Amino acid sequence: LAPQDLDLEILETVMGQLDAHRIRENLRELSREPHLASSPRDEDLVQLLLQRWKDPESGLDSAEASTYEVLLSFPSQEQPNVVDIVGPTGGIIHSCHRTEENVTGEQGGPDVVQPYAAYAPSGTPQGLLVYANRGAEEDFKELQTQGIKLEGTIALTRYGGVGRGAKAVNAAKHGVAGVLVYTDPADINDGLSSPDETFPNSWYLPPSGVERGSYYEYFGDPLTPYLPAVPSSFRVDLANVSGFPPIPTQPIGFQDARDLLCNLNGTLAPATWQGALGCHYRLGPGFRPDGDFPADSQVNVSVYNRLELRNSSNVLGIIRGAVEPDRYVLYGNHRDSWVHGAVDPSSGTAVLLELSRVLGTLLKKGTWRPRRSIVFASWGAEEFGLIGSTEFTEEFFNKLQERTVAYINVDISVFANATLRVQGTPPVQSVVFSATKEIRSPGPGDLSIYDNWIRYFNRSSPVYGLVPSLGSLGAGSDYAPFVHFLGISSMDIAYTYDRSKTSARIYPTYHTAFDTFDYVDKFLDPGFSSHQAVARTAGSVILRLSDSFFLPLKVSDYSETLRSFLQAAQQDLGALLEQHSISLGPLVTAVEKFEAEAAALGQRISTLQKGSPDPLQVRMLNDQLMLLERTFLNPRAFPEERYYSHVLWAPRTGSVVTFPGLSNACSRARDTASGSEAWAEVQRQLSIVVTALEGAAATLRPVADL
Amino acid sequence: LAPQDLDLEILETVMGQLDAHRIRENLRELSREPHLASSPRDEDLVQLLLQRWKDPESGLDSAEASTYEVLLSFPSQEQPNVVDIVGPTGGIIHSCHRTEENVTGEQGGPDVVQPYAAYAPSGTPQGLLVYANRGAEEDFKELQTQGIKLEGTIALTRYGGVGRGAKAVNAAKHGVAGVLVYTDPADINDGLSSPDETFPNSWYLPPSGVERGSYYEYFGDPLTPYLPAVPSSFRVDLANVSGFPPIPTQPIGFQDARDLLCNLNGTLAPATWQGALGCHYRLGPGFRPDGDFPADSQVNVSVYNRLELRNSSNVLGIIRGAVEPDRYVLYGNHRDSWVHGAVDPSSGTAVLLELSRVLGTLLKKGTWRPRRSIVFASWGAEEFGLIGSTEFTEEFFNKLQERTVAYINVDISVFANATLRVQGTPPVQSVVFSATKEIRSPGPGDLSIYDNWIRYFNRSSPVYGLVPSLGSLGAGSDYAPFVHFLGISSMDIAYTYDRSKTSARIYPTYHTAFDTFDYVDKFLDPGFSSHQAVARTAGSVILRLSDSFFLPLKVSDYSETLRSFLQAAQQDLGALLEQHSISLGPLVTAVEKFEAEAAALGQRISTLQKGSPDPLQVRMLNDQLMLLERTFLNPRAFPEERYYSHVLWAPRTGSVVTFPGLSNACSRARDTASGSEAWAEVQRQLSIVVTALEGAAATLRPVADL
Ligand SMILES: *[C@@H]1O[C@H](CO)[C@@H](O[C@@H]2O[C@H](CO)[C@@H](O[C@@H]3O[C@H](CO)[C@@H](O)[C@H](O)[C@@H]3O)[C@H](O)[C@H]2NC(C)=O)[C@H](O)[C@H]1NC(C)=O
Ligand SMILES: *[C@@H]1O[C@H](CO)[C@@H](O[C@@H]2O[C@H](CO)[C@@H](O)[C@H](O)[C@H]2NC(C)=O)[C@H](O)[C@H]1NC(C)=O
Ligand SMILES: *[C@@H]1O[C@H](CO)[C@@H](O[C@@H]2O[C@H](CO)[C@@H](O)[C@H](O)[C@H]2NC(C)=O)[C@H](O)[C@H]1NC(C)=O
Ligand SMILES: *[C@@H]1O[C@H](CO)[C@@H](O[C@@H]2O[C@H](CO)[C@@H](O)[C@H](O)[C@H]2NC(C)=O)[C@H](O)[C@H]1NC(C)=O
Ligand SMILES: *[C@@H]1O[C@H](CO)[C@@H](O[C@@H]2O[C@H](CO)[C@@H](O)[C@H](O)[C@H]2NC(C)=O)[C@H](O)[C@H]1NC(C)=O
Ligand SMILES: *[C@@H]1O[C@H](CO)[C@@H](O)[C@H](O)[C@H]1NC(C)=O
Ligand SMILES: *[C@@H]1O[C@H](CO)[C@@H](O)[C@H](O)[C@H]1NC(C)=O
Ligand SMILES: *[C@@H]1O[C@H](CO)[C@@H](O)[C@H](O)[C@H]1NC(C)=O
Ligand SMILES: *[C@@H]1O[C@H](CO)[C@@H](O)[C@H](O)[C@H]1NC(C)=O
Ligand SMILES: *[C@@H]1O[C@H](CO)[C@@H](O)[C@H](O)[C@H]1NC(C)=O
Ligand SMILES: *[C@@H]1O[C@H](CO)[C@@H](O)[C@H](O)[C@H]1NC(C)=O
Ligand SMILES: *[C@@H]1O[C@H](CO)[C@@H](O)[C@H](O)[C@H]1NC(C)=O
Ligand SMILES: [Ca+2]
Ligand SMILES: [Ca+2]
Ligand SMILES: [Zn+2]
Ligand SMILES: [Zn+2]
Ligand SMILES: [Zn+2]
Ligand SMILES: [Zn+2]
Repeated sequence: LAPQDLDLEILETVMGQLDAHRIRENLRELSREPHLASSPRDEDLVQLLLQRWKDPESGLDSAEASTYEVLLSFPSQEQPNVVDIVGPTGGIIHSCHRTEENVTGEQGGPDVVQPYAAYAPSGTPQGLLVYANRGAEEDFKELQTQGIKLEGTIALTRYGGVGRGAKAVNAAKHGVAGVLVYTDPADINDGLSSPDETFPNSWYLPPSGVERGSYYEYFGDPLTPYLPAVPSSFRVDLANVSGFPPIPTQPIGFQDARDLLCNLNGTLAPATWQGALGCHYRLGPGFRPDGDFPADSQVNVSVYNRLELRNSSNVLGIIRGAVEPDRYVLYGNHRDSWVHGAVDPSSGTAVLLELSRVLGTLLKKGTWRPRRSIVFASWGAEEFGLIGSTEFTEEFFNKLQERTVAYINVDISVFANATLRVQGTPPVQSVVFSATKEIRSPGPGDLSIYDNWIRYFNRSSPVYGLVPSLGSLGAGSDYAPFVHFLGISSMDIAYTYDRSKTSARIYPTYHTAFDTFDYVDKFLDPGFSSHQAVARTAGSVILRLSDSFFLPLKVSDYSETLRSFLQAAQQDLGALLEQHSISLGPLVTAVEKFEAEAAALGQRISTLQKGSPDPLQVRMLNDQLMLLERTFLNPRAFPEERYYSHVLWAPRTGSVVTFPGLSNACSRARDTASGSEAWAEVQRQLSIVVTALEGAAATLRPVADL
Repeated sequence: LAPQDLDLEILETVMGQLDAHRIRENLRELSREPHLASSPRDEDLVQLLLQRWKDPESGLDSAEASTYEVLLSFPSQEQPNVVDIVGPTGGIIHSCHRTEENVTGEQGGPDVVQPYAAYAPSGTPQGLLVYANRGAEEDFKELQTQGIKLEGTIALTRYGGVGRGAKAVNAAKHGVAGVLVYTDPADINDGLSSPDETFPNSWYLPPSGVERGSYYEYFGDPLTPYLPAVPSSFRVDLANVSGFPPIPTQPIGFQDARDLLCNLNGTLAPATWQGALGCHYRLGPGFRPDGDFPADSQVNVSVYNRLELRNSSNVLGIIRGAVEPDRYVLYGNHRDSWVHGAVDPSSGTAVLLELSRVLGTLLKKGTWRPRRSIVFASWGAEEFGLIGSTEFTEEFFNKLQERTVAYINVDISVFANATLRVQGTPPVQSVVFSATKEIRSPGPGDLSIYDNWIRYFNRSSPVYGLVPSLGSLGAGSDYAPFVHFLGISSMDIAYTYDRSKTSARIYPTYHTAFDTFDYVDKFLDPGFSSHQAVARTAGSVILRLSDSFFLPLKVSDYSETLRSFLQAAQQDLGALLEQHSISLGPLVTAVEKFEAEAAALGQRISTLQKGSPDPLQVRMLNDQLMLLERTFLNPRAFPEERYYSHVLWAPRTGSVVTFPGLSNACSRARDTASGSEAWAEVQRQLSIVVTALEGAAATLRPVADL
């Protein structure tokens, strides 16, 4: 007769049933063949999910596929992309490698998509080579400042620093004709480059491995901004599409990068532009007369990529809530990969299958039904730009915004096995702290997941003292439309490596044809105990959100973030702002009001917990908690971005670490004259934050107070 | 122990306590002096509301004023606006009257703001006069087509047809230098114009009466689009403000218009341009040689209006809900007038005071506390453009959007005493039908309010047969930001006149210095029984919404509207659309899905009503009903409009009576080539509607169905 609440016996049963061996075998099946979005293998995996989730003994209440027709991009099987060194008459002097070398048994066959830059256009530019570091605006500016002619050149860049497509966008502003991208061994392999030093001998990236990836500027289907890609939909004209790289762009292996960069002529690049290819790096243009190639040689980049409409499916599954079925706890993972995608995303999908098996099995026994609905999602086409998740948020925008408690994402479950790492908005911190305190870490000692985690990623809180840190959410996976466009509190959970033992930017075989089952089984997670730890963490978070009578969301945890952003503004912008007749006084007041009201709400919750409150009273409080995140949305704040409406977490390019709209506006206004449009936009961005925080505070106050 | 529900004994108590004499006395005090927004008398009325709502025996739980600093517009007391007829050197031949004649003892004091066009700029244009009918684009085009030189002219127009500011906008596209506006006796007085025929002898407009009003293009404070006009917040630069009339504009009495128009030279105006000033109307330019003025004479319009920032307050009051205090039934009325405002808005405020007295008194007795919160609002600065209500919606956007059941507006309670009229969105129809069936009409017979209403305004429903018709909501009062911007189901209730007995565009003394207590007391509602009838209707609607366990909102009533819009599109646009490869097929499907889902939801509610459902089950259903209106919002549908996001009720300028974005896009695209940007925008607007309806249907489905 007491209202349904978190049942710790159910929780422990679930934690104890998550089976590392089942996860391993899931991963073996998921990663056995390449599974690019919209491929026949992608469709086999859609059917696998459906079959698992419709099973009468271990399935969910229901499961269904939904399909969108979306604009993807592929290279040509008939005319491969090629990078050649050519002479004055067009004779080929040297050809780069076309695809990964069959080093581990799974590469080099027609199943493997050639490396390419998805959404980069076809073309056949040819010109003198330059080296442009990470291809940031400041990198091309450095070349220009040095008197290097950029018009008509081919620019070689390394992954990292700025997004994939941005390298081509920034190049093209200087009239660069084509772009090459490689991963520098300094950036991913702790400076190692040899066959014996790299996979299959270690987790490191082999010399022929090539990061594939989306080079589109935005996320979501390119043709249908703010509308779902259902067959009938308005589509932007292929000519009116914004966000494609403007020039042909092609990624290459670091062995091919070595041949190019280590032969360049000219000035030594800055120390910060150096790497581990094996030589000092020079800037170009062109090759050095004492090197491997004639100094009149050019680089020809021939690209044959096509844009192609394709069907991509999501698979949704649901366990209906027993008491509040119109509240959703959403747990999602993308399904599609660049090649075999054993790590990305199949390590997550293997966990998705195992968690959903345990809960479905428990559901089918009659042992349990959660208080709120649990919705499981297998997203399609994430590698092309979060397409499947984005289209879902556009199609079910209102139903999701009114009803979703939180979105839990597991993309890669395991980057390595040293430590948990979690990214998320502050309302979700408390529940993942709670969950990880009560699960044992698979690593040495006898620590909980939480006590191991804090040894790797921590911060000092004025409230709690030293605690594990939560990373902020950008657009690195399918949480992006949930947090930035729908304003749903979100979390992303993984296990990862120790940054004191490696500086790798990501696990080294990311997005290559060396991301295979053996890579995980031998190196990342032998025994699969880290996959199991992530499954347990995600399962415990999910059940705490789906079953607890009072929702375990602490909106008061946002106060530290707001205060931190306010302090950075006061310290680094306050004087500049004052010079322009712009006061931070209303912002101070709004942060103080949020702090006061979120604290008072937490005290009213604590007070009510001491008795036996009515279900409706708790539902009213749970609505204030879960809908708080929505108050930071303003769809007019960032008109030059797409989907970003959350005024706390939109991309920040300004140097001050404060509210991103304010930081970016001050950066743009800084050298403009008083009374400029750019200064007026600083005031607009500041008033957008103040209004958002005042409105957030107003939702946390007692609901019938004026 | 049963959940709180509508208590008919409380309802009848309340109906029986609403006192016509108290309403009359309220109105006497409210309209005793002019009460322009931000005037000292406006502030006295703020303090009156506060005192009434804080009374410990007859007040509410709490009441508070909130103030915004907003840009208003006023004429100059030191240099009145003047319209003169002048000779070739500037000598004044004739002067028009400056303000209403002191015909009833309340006009002509310095308390009475001079007639003027609020937000029209200062200037002193002078030119030949033309007559341009209602000042529509087509009216100016007619003049141009006839070879009339419009550059540098003064254009005389009559109120009606297009909005006030639009007359000036349309004039200025043709280089007109200044605009005069009058109300034609044919349009408001059934053709009568003499002193003995008009107030104080009848309800008709005297020859010196002048309609004041906002000539701003949008609503909300002009300086703070999409942000609340609070202290130290962003204001656009006076130079970059959109929406002001581009040229000086001045309204005049019809006696002055007679002197002007009846002396024009030239071609006889079209039949539909004629009127009752007492002559055949000609077009100009200039005056006829055989008339009162030399034919070389010009009209000089000198306007000295200023823009001025002013404080304007809202007063909010609340009765906290006993069970669901986080659900709001909002009842509002504006407080500010142009002059005495006895009809507009004080007849509404008199009702607001009496209804709030009755409920507050019942509350204080301990007799009753509503299930949901009732919020009462006295809006400031509505006459300048719904400013007080709009700023409140901006300030409390999220709290209002998540929690408001409906907004009930009473602006003018009584235009006259013949019949109820109600405007609102379909989900509110069923509750006003229920209320009005159980209250007696004050008129002849022994009819209910409902059975009297259907004799005047009716329509044939395929569901219900003949029923009273509900008008649609545009931007005629403070419901505008609730419905168009927040997406809250809204209603406006008034009593009005019999259109078979008069063709008056509105009650004739609207916005003049003849809108006085005696006008109401002697002509519109002697005995105040129609005011009482509106108070009962609003009170009954309010209690049904605030107290009922199941909310009396029938979202299935939307289906008739959707189907009617679809049919208009199929009949009048289908062929044109097909000729441009645009299919209505997805629209038909989306309408069908809404119809199906809304009907099935109604059946599930009916089923649940037969038992003793759990409060949480009913809260879930009530959320689906009240939040359905929100699903029609799309803040990207109408980028050229301000605040209009609701894709059903945005302004329609296209001739086809269908979804307004679609109607408007097809009307713009019709005279463009295949494959034009205008045709692409037709498809965008169509897909916006399809997506909205599919999303609406999705929220009405069983909440855990995939
Ligand atoms: C609804 O409103 C109408 C219009 O005001 C009311 O009818 C009017 O009632 C007044 C009395 O309040 C009548 O005034 C009388 O007029 C005669 C002239 O015929 C005059 O000799 C008397 O000194 C007196 O002032 C007025 O004639 C009458 N108008 C009409 C058209 O009937 C009506 O009573 C209102 N309904 C209710 C329920 O109050
Ligand atoms: C907080 O996190 C840091 C890592 O960011 C931990 O610092 C590491 O400490 C261990 C042992 O002292 C060394 O392996 C690393 O070299 C340290 N790294 C750095 C950057 O200092 C720190 O121990 C954590 N704090 C706690 C209390 O666990
Ligand atoms: C965490 O991963 C590391 C790296 O794979 C594991 O350590 C390796 O274990 C294999 C056997 O599976 C040995 O062949 C390697 O020599 C080990 N490398 C190092 C650096 O120790 C470690 O066992 C994993 N932890 C768990 C709990 O499985
Ligand atoms: C319309 O009438 C006004 C009012 O008489 C004229 O405005 C005056 O212009 C004179 C120039 O002779 C100035 O010296 C005055 O100070 C103005 N007076 C006021 C009271 O504003 C105006 O010039 C006329 N318009 C035109 C186009 O002739
Ligand atoms: C429906 O409303 C119309 C008014 O719009 C009513 O028609 C009026 O009826 C009476 C007498 O038949 C006359 O005073 C008016 O001249 C009529 N107007 C028109 C346009 O016909 C009609 O009676 C209403 N229907 C019902 C059943 O009450
Ligand atoms: C790659 O290596 C495996 C294992 O040695 C071999 O069987 C396979 O055929 C090779 N693939 C190609 C495309 O040559
Ligand atoms: C680059 O090589 C391609 C492939 O042979 C050739 O078609 C193209 O013309 C070359 N580009 C230039 C600029 O010569
Ligand atoms: C090659 O590099 C050197 C700088 O070391 C410079 O003097 C020379 O001119 C360069 N050659 C060309 C063609 O730029
Ligand atoms: C997507 O699937 C539909 C339905 O099967 C098919 O008719 C359509 O052509 C497909 N689109 C593509 C791009 O394959
Ligand atoms: C208007 O008329 C009344 C009533 O006769 C009179 O008392 C008042 O003074 C007049 N007002 C003005 C401004 O002349
Ligand atoms: C006045 O009107 C008549 C048309 O009746 C026209 O013949 C005459 O030219 C007009 N005078 C002027 C100055 O336009
Ligand atoms: C509005 O009121 C505030 C507070 O009293 C005052 O300081 C401000 O000047 C006022 N604004 C105007 C235009 O009167
Ligand atoms: Ca889309
Ligand atoms: Ca505003
Ligand atoms: Zn991934
Ligand atoms: Zn990936
Ligand atoms: Zn009004
Ligand atoms: Zn008005």
